[PDB]
Amino acid sequence: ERFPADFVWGAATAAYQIEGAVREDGRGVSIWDTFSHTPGKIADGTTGDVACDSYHRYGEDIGLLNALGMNAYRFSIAWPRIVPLGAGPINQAGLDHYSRMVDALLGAGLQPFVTLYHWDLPQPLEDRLGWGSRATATVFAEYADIVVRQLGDRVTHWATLNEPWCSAMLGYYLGVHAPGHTDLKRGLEASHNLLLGHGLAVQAMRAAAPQPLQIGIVLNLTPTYPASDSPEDVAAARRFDGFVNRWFLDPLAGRGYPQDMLDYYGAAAPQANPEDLTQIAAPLDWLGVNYYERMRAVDAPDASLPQAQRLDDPDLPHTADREVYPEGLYDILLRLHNDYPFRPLYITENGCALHDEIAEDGGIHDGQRQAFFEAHLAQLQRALAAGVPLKGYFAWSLLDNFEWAMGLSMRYGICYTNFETLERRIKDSGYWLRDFIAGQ
Ligand SMILES: OC[C@H]1O[C@@H](O)[C@H](O)[C@@H](O)[C@@H]1O
Repeated sequence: ERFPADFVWGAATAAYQIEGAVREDGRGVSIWDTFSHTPGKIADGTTGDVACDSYHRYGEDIGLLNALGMNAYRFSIAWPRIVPLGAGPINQAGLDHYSRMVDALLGAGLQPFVTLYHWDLPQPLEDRLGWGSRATATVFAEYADIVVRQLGDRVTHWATLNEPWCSAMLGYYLGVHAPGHTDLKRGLEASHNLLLGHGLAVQAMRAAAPQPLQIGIVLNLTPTYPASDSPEDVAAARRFDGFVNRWFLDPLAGRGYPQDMLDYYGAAAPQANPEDLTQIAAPLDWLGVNYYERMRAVDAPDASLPQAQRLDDPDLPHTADREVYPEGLYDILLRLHNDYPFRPLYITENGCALHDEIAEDGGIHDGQRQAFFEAHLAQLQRALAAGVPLKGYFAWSLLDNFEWAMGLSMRYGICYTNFETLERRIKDSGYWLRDFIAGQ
């Protein structure tokens, strides 16, 4: 029934999804500025130019966090505000902005959990191949050093990357996210340079920090289940598990890349010399899990890689964009606890999108989202009872925002954002979380 007294309770955002102010105070161009301004890439014709205007309205965001009784806020720093050319001089005005924001959070009793990279690569670096180039890993580590030197007196909890599988595979192989390339080899090379950037940044951050830091990385993990026990379906489930989960977990754990996936990828696999793998496995203080969905896999040999397709279950609840499977959160946490070395663990994102509207009474009656949270929180209690060292939970998202290729049309907030007036309003699920946390 009861969570630990010192459990972290938060909500999460990312800079490009909320900030707006894309040209203000020296900000450079990111790959997502380029991509969202390319005709046809965003489903509803919107961009992040304004978004939630949180660059100016972060005080309102803090008011919401306080109204919800949270004790932490997960947000990202925009690399284009700090080093507008990607590699080059710093923009002190960008650092000063986040320094003021951090002081405002600490003044309100909210612990900042900062993500350094949440997908907004400076465009000048993409012009030089972006994550397809090892040089980008080096300059990412330089950016991490700069930020820690100025904010690390107040921020202890840092993550290097958010969801490298998305940046690599959606951005460079499937072409649905920025920068929008469609080449498997480039996607796998990007996955390696992301991991190398992470490892180089961890070392740089520890050397630059004015106090001991707690450094992690944030991964999306998808528990995978075969649709049947046939050799074909079990193999498809292992391939999908390797493609999303083990490709990242194993090198971070010091186990190299998974051999079964190297064999499957063949000539497309990156050249991973052992020096790189040692750097990638730099010791971490925590691991962040982003959990949304499971994969029930059936073999699909004529499909594209990894030749596994999803078998939908019409009996389970569905949101605006996903299938709901709360028990997968327990499963993946138990797997991490038993099979991998990372601890403690945080749930750095969990949430859902619905077709929310303001009702006649002025509230947002998002009962499915309340049920979503209740069901996932129950699974966390089960995981804690099994001994999983879980230390906090962050709802995605604090407020409705720019949901990447879906634009403003996919609402994940616990607070509703009116994108015309920029007013925020707490949804019923947000009041449920407030009252649940208060009872803890
Ligand atoms: O699609 C919902 C969320 O998915 C997570 O993978 C990303 O970190 C968020 O930025 C995104 O909004």
